[PDB]
Amino acid sequence: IEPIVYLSVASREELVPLSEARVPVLDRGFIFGDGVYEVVPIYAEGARRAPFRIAQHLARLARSLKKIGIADPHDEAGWRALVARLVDANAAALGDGQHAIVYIQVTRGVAKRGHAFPANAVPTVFAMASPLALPTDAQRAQGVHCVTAEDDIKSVSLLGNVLMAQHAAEHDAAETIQLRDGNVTEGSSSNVWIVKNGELIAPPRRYALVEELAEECGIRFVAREINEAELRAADEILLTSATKEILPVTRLDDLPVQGGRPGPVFDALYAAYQRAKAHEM
Amino acid sequence: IEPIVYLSVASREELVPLSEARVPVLDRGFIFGDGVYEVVPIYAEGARRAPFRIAQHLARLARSLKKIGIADPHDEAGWRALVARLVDANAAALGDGQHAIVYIQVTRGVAKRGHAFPANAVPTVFAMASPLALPTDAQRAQGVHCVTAEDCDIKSVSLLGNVLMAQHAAEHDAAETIQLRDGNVTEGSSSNVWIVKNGELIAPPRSNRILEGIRYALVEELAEECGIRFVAREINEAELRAADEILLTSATKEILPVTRLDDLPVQGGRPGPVFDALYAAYQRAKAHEM
Ligand SMILES: [Ca+2]
Repeated sequence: IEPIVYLSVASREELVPLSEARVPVLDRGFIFGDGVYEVVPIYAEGARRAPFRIAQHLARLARSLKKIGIADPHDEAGWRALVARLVDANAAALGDGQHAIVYIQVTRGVAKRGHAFPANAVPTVFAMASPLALPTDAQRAQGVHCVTAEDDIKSVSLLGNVLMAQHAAEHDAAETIQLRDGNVTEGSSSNVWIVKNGELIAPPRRYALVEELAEECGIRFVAREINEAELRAADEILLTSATKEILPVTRLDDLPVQGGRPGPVFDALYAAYQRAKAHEM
Repeated sequence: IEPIVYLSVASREELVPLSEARVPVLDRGFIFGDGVYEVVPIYAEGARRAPFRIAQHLARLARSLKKIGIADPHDEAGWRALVARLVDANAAALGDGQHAIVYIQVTRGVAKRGHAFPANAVPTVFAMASPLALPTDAQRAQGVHCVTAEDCDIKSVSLLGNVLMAQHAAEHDAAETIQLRDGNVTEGSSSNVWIVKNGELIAPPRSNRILEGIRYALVEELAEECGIRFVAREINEAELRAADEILLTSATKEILPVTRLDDLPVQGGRPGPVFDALYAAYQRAKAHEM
């Protein structure tokens, strides 16, 4: 019934029901958005559950922590055990055959409000395991609609992304593709790619699953600025994230992308994605 | 002894001791930095306490909420009342003559994690009243030291960038980091930056004149009372380093003179006449409201 979550505040840890998990009001994640997050997908085959790419996800988490000066509270083994206990404790909540997504957040901790790093704060850690519903077959068959709007760490200072996500909802679209000074940046909660003349293109920059899949398929990858015209004239437009896997974008601001049908680089990357998941299960 | 704070979560409200105030983990303030804040100075004449420019602080709070679509949980009177209950509840823990600063934070509330606005979340309100030590008579005589670094108009709690810049100042033994983007002055990590050049007061431009008037209202008022011309105009890095005076303002600092910059003196190293006048004007604004 109720989700069970993990919370560590002032070095005290507990797995508790969601309705009992609360953090002190002076936690810097709440006061300042001063924290980082990472996600790990957990794919289910009956009662067999297996994290996908947990090493690479945890390595990006350690990097985000260091980039903002926050003491990493666990080594890799400690993080994996924290994830395994959390997933175990939600076995009933989730149920057999149910994929999950694990969300991990670490903030600089609790102290008197002052912008600079406090001398003696201990990091807060929050994690939870939620049901994951992947995009449907129909969605992959039809593709998704994106809109555009004016726009290197996974921080929780996310107001910008919240606003662009709301913008996409208000426009009946799956995602807002952002443009800064005429060039593509990213989605509100996804990475954006285009295909042109058989070449996979992303904006200029490691966690790099999509590049690894492109390398596997023998698809050439270039990292360069993608301007608004090149976006609108793409052969294909793609979204990627832990929860979306890869989705084809077939409408962009009410105009069709190319023929308005998912293309072959999408197909190739999607199949290579699923083989990497089979490999791990 | 211990500060007493206001917390409203899922339509339940309380005044509780700081150490008893906790928010749900799925609050979007904690998960997404999805909220706004506003601070109100409370000045003390003995046991007498008075909020400074409460109407203007509360108008900015309301704008901040409207700007990012959070339903404002109070009209102005509701907010006024909330600030009074809170200050009154901390009278004893503050003590006589002790100035305070009220911090109000409003987030979009608690819900299942998803980026877009949740249908049923109700905004969370947190407020506290903390002792305020104004910059000393010394600090005003010596002036303060800023550094520069490489660097829009929402007062949000997505403040990681500001945190990093504040820490950069601390690491270089400086009171503030003055940010530059494209070679032009933006702002401090938690303060607004001004320069004086040939007796004219200059502030960086904002996105449009409306936002400039909201942001600069108090200093614009002080400058007018002093007969000091003010303009909102780009300050390039060389203009910043050649300034006659450099100034910081915020709710906690009031106005301060910057007399050193990246370890070099600002002119003589002495606070200057436009600072003196504005500071005096600031103090007459306080006295008047008190
Ligand atoms: Ca199928």
